[PDB]
Amino acid sequence: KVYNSIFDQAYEIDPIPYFNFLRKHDPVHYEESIDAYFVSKYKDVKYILKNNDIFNTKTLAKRAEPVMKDRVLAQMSGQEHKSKKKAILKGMTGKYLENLMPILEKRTNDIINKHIEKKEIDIVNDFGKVFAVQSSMDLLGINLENYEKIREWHNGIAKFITSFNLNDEEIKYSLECSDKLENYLMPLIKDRKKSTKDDLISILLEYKNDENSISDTEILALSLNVLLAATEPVDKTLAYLFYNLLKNPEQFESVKNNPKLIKNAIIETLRYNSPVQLIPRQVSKPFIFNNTELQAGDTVICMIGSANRDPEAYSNPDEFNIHRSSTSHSQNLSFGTGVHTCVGASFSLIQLEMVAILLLKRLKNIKLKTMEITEHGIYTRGPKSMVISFD
Ligand code: HEM
Ligand SMILES: OB(O)c1cccnc1
Repeated sequence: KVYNSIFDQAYEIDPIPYFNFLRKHDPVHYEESIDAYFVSKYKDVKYILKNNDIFNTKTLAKRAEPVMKDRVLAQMSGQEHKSKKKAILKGMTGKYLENLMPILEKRTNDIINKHIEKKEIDIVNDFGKVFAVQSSMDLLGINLENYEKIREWHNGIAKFITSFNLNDEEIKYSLECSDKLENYLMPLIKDRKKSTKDDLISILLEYKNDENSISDTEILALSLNVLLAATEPVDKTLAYLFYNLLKNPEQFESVKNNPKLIKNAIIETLRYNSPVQLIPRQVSKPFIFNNTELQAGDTVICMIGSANRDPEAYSNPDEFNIHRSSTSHSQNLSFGTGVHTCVGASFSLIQLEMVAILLLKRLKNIKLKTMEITEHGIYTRGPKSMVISFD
């Protein structure tokens, strides 16, 4: 009946033509291979995410608990979700943020110093993948001894969450990584207990819910939740930001002339090349969009990239333009919206600005070497490589 499918080979290569087709001709599009409906329009994605009662987060456990061990923040609700989300935010705000940012500057400059004499650096593989995990470990309070293994294990677990129809051999690997990371972090939670340091794991340890703490297995799951979430989108967004700016030399010069424009450049990057592309929800009762009927138990999948390029929300939506301002403009859905909006949104914007400013400061006369990127992933999406040269 329908011949355009999310799982066509062409979609992962370039999904933009699919975004346009779906929004125009099938805004709630069924994919029988995973028995879910893909939602492409800004208005319907926002509606879904803003109504936690009709579209709930119970679709996560199946795609999480296997590798997470215990409950994840997204599966919580009520006063529990609010208070535990507030606890996590504490680890990237206030005094914790004042202490962390100088350390993230050290991580950034240490990486830069490793590549400066080669006169070129891969924003994805040389900087992004390394900085992202190290920053997430500093946020949690994990010493950087084993950042290599932590990277490997993180990849294996993320693969289980960001993939559809994994084969049995790929599943057992993701779990092995899940077991290894647990074996590593569990004794570290016990020590952070003996002598509490000023990090996120210590926050989770001292958290009181009616004078009742959370079991160490819940701390492990929440710590893993932060580790996976905070790492994945960093290398992607940094690569997209410098690539889009260098593909628009005039806007690159505007950022160099007004450093304050970098925040807007990051926001436009997140809209244009959304690193988190899909958000699933479970339908809790009969419902209808346009004339597509959904039943209790069905699965909807919000297409963040498509929504952020909806011409009903943005004028010239498929063009990168850091000068957007205010329907010709709307709030993008890169961090989601509603109850489960990204707890790390403010930190991410601050973290990403600090990194971009330092790269612009220390790498002079930046030139693009990767003239054409190849992007991979449909759940989380980024460039394979993004190499720049400098003096
Ligand atoms: C560019 C960076 C990031 C992007 C684009 C991003 C994107 C998102 C999105 C779209 C959601 C909504 C998920 C949903 O509704 O199911 C979300 C939620 C979440 N993100 Fe992020 N995120 C980023 C960085 C971070 C960081 C740095 C952290 C932690 C340090 C983090 C932790 C979380 C958590 C815990 C949630 C769940 C919130 C809840 O359920 O209440 N994210 N993120
Ligand atoms: O819900 B997610 O897939 C997610 C991924 C990366 C960062 N934050 C959230």
